Formats: sequence, C-alpha cells, structure tokens
Amino acid sequence: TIGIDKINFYVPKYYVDMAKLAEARQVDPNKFLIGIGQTEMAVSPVNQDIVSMGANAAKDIITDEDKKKIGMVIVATESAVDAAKAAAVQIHNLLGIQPFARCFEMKEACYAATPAIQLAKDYLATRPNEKVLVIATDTARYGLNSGGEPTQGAGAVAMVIAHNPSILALNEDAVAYTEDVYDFWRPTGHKYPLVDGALSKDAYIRSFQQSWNEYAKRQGKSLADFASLCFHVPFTKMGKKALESIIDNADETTQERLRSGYEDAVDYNRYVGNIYTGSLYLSLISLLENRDLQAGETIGLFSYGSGSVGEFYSATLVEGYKDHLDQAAHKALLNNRTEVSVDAYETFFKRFDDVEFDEEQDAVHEDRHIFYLSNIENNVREYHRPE
Amino acid sequence: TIGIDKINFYVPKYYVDMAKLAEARQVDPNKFLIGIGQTEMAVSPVNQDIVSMGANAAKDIITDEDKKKIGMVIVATESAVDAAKAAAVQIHNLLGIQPFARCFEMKEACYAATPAIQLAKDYLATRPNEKVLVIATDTARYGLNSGGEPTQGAGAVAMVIAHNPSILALNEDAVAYTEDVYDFWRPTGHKYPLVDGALSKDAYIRSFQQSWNEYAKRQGKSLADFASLCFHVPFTKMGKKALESIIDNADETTQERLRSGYEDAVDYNRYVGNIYTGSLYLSLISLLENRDLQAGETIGLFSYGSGSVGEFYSATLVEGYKDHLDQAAHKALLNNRTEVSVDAYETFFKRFDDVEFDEEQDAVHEDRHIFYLSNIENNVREYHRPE
Ligand SMILES: CC(C)(COP(=O)([O-])OP(=O)([O-])OC[C@H]1O[C@@H](n2cnc3c(N)ncnc32)[C@H](O)[C@@H]1OP(=O)([O-])[O-])[C@@H](O)C(=O)NCCC(=O)NCCSC(=O)C[C@@](C)(O)CC(=O)[O-]
Ligand SMILES: CC(=O)CC(=O)SCCNC(=O)CCNC(=O)[C@H](O)C(C)(C)COP(=O)(O)OP(=O)(O)OC[C@H]1O[C@@H](n2cnc3c(N)ncnc32)[C@H](O)[C@@H]1OP(=O)(O)O
Repeated sequence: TIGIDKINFYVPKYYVDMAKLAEARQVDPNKFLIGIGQTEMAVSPVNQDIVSMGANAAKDIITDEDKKKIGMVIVATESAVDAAKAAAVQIHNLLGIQPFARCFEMKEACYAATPAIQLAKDYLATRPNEKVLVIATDTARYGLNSGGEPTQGAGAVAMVIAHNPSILALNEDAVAYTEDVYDFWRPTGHKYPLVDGALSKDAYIRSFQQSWNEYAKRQGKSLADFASLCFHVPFTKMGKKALESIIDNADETTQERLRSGYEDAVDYNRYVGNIYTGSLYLSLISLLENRDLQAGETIGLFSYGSGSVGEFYSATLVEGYKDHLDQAAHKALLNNRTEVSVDAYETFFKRFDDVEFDEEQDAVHEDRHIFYLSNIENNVREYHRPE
Repeated sequence: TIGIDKINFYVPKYYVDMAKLAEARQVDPNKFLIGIGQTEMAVSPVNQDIVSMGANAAKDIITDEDKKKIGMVIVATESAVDAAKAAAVQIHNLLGIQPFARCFEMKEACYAATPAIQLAKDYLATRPNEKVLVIATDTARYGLNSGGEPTQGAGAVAMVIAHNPSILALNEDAVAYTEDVYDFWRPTGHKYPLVDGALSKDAYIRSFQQSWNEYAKRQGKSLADFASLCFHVPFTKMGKKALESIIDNADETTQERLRSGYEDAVDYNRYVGNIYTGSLYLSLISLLENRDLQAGETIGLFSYGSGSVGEFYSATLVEGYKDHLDQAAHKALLNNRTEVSVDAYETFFKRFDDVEFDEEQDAVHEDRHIFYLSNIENNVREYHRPE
C-alpha cells in the first residue's frame, strides 16, 4: 500500500471576521456567512510567505527518520516568489532533509498538489524504503473591493507519502480531465487574478461532472460506493453546488450520507478561506477529523484547477488512522488565532503586496517557535527558524 | 523498459551572429566563439512565446493515434506567461490531445524537464497503453549589455515517453542532489535573472560532482562504463569545464572517448544558446544525431538547475534509434534560419519585453505551417495553427 502517511496544515496567526467585512463592504453578512459559506478569513502578516507557511505545515510531522528517507520534496503553488528557483529548495533546507532528493514546484492553479502526491506514489512504486514530502502552499489574494475578495485566504498543507501509510491508501483509479478555458488566470505582471465569476462556477462544475462520469465508467462505480466525497474548496458553497449537481440520481441513503460528509469536510475551510492548492487537502483533514469514518471505507476526491484541469480519484482509510490525526492541535491552531479589524486587515494586505517588513505590526516576537520571513537582503529571503 | 520514444526541438527562425554581437559589445569575438563556445544566438520574434515554441517542437513527433494515448502533458519552464494557468493546458489544446489527461508545469530553473520525464516513466509503469508528452520550453533573457547576455537563447524540446522506447530506455539509477544556494534566481517581478557569474560556475560543477560521486557509489559504476556523457548546456565551455574536472581520474581511452562525445553533444547548442530546461535535451539530440553510438551503449546525463538541484542518471540506446530521429529536419532547421544584425536583434528584444506585435517585423506570413502567437485580446493569448 502507498499513500498519505502524515498530514498537517498551517494558517497565519491572524484572521478577519466575515460578518465585519460584509458590513465594512456594505453587504448583507449572510451573503458571506450563508451565500458563499465563509465565516472567518485568514489574514497574512508579511513574515509569512509560501516558504515559511510551507515549512510550518511540515515541521510538526517530519521526524528524523523521515528526513533521511524523503527522496523528493514537491511544492504545489500558484503564489510563487521566484520565477526560476523552486520554493521546495528552501523548504528542503529549512527542514534539514537529506541532500539526495529532487526539489521542484508543480503549477496548474488549484490542481497542482494532486499530480504531486499521485506522481509521488508512482515514484515510490518500487521504493518501499523511501518517502515523499508534498507541500501545498498559497496566498489567495484578489485585491481589496474586488469580486473575489470574500473568498481570499492563505495557508499550506503538508503530506508525507509512503508505503504502508498510517492514514490513507491511495487507490489506482485516478482519471483527469483537461479543458482549455479562461475562468481564472493570472498573467505574469498581474499581482491579482483575472476572473470570470459566473464562468468559474460553470467551469468547476463541468470539470467535476466530466471527471466523475469518466471515473464512474472506468471503475464501474457509483456514488453509493463512497462513504463520503471531498472537493477542492474555493468557498464551502461551491463544492455544495457541484455535489448537488450529481447526487440527484443517487438513493436517499447515499444522498444523506454524502451531504453529511461534505459538511464535516468543509468545517475547517469555513474559518480559513481559499488556500488554492491546499484547499482540497485542508478539506481532507477536516473530513478525517470531524467525521468518524471507519477504516476500510473509501473516500472520493475531486481536485480542480482553473484553466482548467480536474481529477477524481479515491483513497481508503487505513486501520487505526484515527490514532494518527491531530484534531486537538488543529482545533487549537484555528482557535488561538487573533482577530483583526477590517481596517488592520487592509493595512496587512497593503504591506504584503510590497513585502514591507514590520516586526511590531507582524508581532514577530510571538513567533519564536515557528518559521517566518525575517528579512530580505540583496534580493535574498532570510528566515527565522523555530528557536 | 520505458523511455524516450520520440524527441524533437524547435528554435525561432531568427538568430544573431556572435562575432557581430562581440563587435557591437566591443569585445574580442573569440571571447564568445572560444571563451564561452557560442557561435550563433537564437533571436525571439514576438510571435513565438513558450506556448507556440512548445507546440512546434511537439507537433512533428505526435501522430493522431498518439493524441489518443497521451495521458499527461508536462511542461518544464522558468519563463512562464501565467502565474496560475499551466502552459501545458494551451499546448494540450493546440495539439488536439485527448481530454482525459493531466496538464501542468514543473519549475526549478533548468532542472525541471528531468523530473518530468523521470516521473513520466514511473507514471507509465502501470499504464502500458499510455504515453506522456514532456515539453521543455524557455526564453533565456538576461538583458542587453548584461553579463549573461552572451549566453542567451530560446527554443523548446519535446519528448514522448512510452514503453519499449524507440530511442532511449531510461534506467532506474537516477540520483538527485539539492543544495540551497543563490547562484542564479529571478524574484517575482524581475524581467531578468539575478546572477553571481563566478558562483554559478562553481555551483554547477559542485552539483555535478556530488551527483556523480553518489551515483557512482550507489551503482558501483565508473566513467569507463559510459559511451558518452551529456550535460545541461548554458554555453558549451561550461560543460567542458565540468567534464574536465571529473575525467582526470579516468584512463586515457575513457578520457578520449568522453571528450569526443561531448563535442558531438554540444554541436547544436553552439548555434542556439541556452534554452534553460531544454538545453540538456537539445544536447541529447545533438549527441544522438552527430555521434554514431551503437544499440546497448550507455549514455550518462547530468541535469542542473540553479538554486540548486542536480541529477545524474543513465539511458541505454535502442537498436535502430537512428531511424527515429529527424537529423535532416534538424540540420535544416538551424541552417535555413535567417540572420539579423545586432540592431534588428535589439529591436526584436525590446519588442519581446512588452509583447509588441508586428506582423511585418516578425514576418508572420512565412509561418503558415507552424503555431505562433498571433494576438492578445482581453489578456487572452490567441494562436495561429498550422494551415
Ligand atoms: C464566488 C463569487 C463568484 C461570488 O460573487 P459575488 O457576486 O460576490 O456573490 P454572488 O452575487 O455571486 O452570490 C453569492 C451567493 O450568496 C447568495 N446571497 C446573496 N445575497 C445573500 C444574502 N443577503 N444572504 C444569503 N445569501 C445571499 C447568492 O444567491 C449566491 O448564491 P448562489 O446563487 O450561488 O447559490 C466571486 O466572489 C468570485 O469570483 N470568487 C472567486 C472565484 C472562485 O472562487 N471560483 C469558484 C470556482 S473556480 C475555483 O475554485 C478555482 C480557483 C478560483 O481556485 C482558481 C484556481 O484554481 O486557482
Ligand atoms: C544559467 C543556468 O542555466 C544555470 C547554469 O548552467 S549555472 C552555470 C552557467 N552560468 C551561466 O550561464 C550564467 C550566465 N552567464 C554569465 O554569468 C556570464 O556571461 C559568464 C559567466 C558565462 C561569462 O562571464 P564574462 O565575465 O562575461 O566572461 P568571462 O567570465 O570573463 O570569461 C569568458 C571565458 O572566455 C575566456 N576569454 C576571455 N577573453 C577571451 C578572448 N578574447 N578569446 C578567448 N577566450 C577568451 C575567459 O578566459 C573565460 O574562459 P575561462 O573561464 O575558461 O577562463
């Protein structure tokens, strides 16, 4: 068996209340709270870039034996800080992983972490003694008062792929679907994405339907075979709509089960926002910790990336996986964050666009036990490492 | 076995003579002709972006039947035109490849095409009826009157990976070496890379030495076991220096063989320049066509990417591979190119920086049988397709 042996996520220590943003934005809060289904939005302090966030997600799950057995570090992102250098090189360094490993990035909007773990599995096929570290790290920024602003978020998800995994076994049924469309994209030079809101909803659902249909055809399966589905989450309601568009043909028992699983799946996401490549996987953690799925049961996953590329595959829960999750820590991570006014949020957002450091505003003193961008000198990013 | 079944490259129809650039830059021509080992530099017309170049390199080697079997289209590049949408999506569209395929970019300077074909191989282990299309496409631009300018170039290399390859079988002996260093990089926003000239030379050589040494140890092999070696080529002398720093230990017969093989390997690169991710693979085509290696003989390859990541692996020639290469087309591609003065060159260059269209300067009417960027409306690139 080969699959997700360890998994974890990290989000920045700040967040803005969606009800507060709605008011500040002069809109019905329920448009956010219910309409798109988001309650709290992660706010990025300058001392947290995709590298530090990435390192932070991975630090709590990487052991010494892991550092010795990891043969590849893959970073999925659409929030790259370098046009050439893979953020995976810095993370590999910060984490102290053994030198003889491949380090690179994969890019395709919100889709990239999927081909990373899937190809990681393929790589491990004949390497039972090796492991692979996949990191999804991104900052979803649309710009103040923009259409996509309410769906913004930032964070990272780290996954350790290996043989005889403790949590999930990746099955051999993945099928991808590519369709050239301009629902969302970010031409070089643009700080923020260009987006056709309505079309992005249609593109997502179509990609999901095509992928699922072909999957169902190739594997001779139906929704009833799944304990629960897990989707890429730009905002909780997006996946809800996509799910609804196909479960009508399913039985009432199946409809109730998948509808319930979905809620557990998007529990964490509601308090973070879109984290691009990591959204699906943050949702997977939420599902694994908020639901009591039994070992042996199968989960169906749909990965999406605007542009667009979609993919559906399954994974089976390993015996005793509950003993390898960190629900308490994750609950704490979200709860122990500090709320910031819409005003402060906008200040943070502006400073971030220019990487304007400020140990006081970012409250750098509090981050003694984590990785953070401490400074940029001579176009080189420097990082503080967990004391 | 699994490996490179088909391989081809494309470079733009323009080039500037290096002796000329030397005069213009008020330097001794030999500094470029001999010093760095470059004779003709590829010049990018605006109507050729990484997408059109990529498609052009691939169009000649994929049959209608292949479009049905290709399961993944991976593009390696550090010259992306979108921070989110993978160029692999547009190419997949332009080539008419079947819809159920993964499309994405891999990024890590000039190293990226290597993990792409290597993981392409692992992916095919389970799918004997599928193929994988890997495309290295880049525009090495340092800036007029810059240190790196003499090593500039542009082009793309397409490789079809499949079972029972017609040209080269990729062996299972690859070993990568990562080391966080700032020899070359390009922070988001910078049109041109930042580079530590000298340091980049030491970084390249160190990565090759550390990669080879470990490879030799793990495989219990030595330079004498190789018919020839192939290296990433920023400029022909760079590989020469790297090879020389390691062959001293070898016997006279091995040194003579590998020195000759190297010259055949860099024959084409001398008239094109650095094409980043595609350099090593353009060199592989040069070696395959200019040398007369026999079936069963083994080639040693070193892939490098500033940042840095290095990898050494081997490949074994397949009987009859010569009949699967397009030496004529290639020889013609380089020779049938049109020359341009250092003046025309600099105008082309400045126009490229802002994608300033001009069907007269770019002589678009001559490109009826190829793909090319014909316009950009509403931030969306449009392309002309082979008549
Ligand atoms: C998300 C949109 C489209 C929203 O755009 P919007 O105009 O701000 O909000 P809306 O007008 O479209 O409607 C919001 C929802 O709330 C409801 N509503 C209305 N008023 C109220 C009220 N008072 N109380 C309760 N409910 C209310 C309303 O009915 C609607 O529900 P729906 O009709 O869809 O069922 C926009 O912000 C946007 O473009 N966001 C970003 C795009 C995006 O996330 N796309 C989703 C799929 S594409 C994807 O996931 C890929 C992506 C985005 O990650 C890119 C990548 O891969 O990198
Ligand atoms: C870039 C990537 O893709 C990643 C990599 O491969 S990293 C390794 C390669 N690095 C690069 O390609 C970086 C880009 N290029 C550069 O930084 C620079 O242009 C360069 C380092 C390639 C050359 O720098 P330069 O200062 O312009 O020329 P310089 O270093 O002074 O010398 C050029 C060579 O010609 C020789 N030379 C000088 N004048 C000469 C003349 N008139 N006749 C003949 N030879 C001459 C020099 O001796 C030197 O050779 P050696 O190093 O073997 O002695």
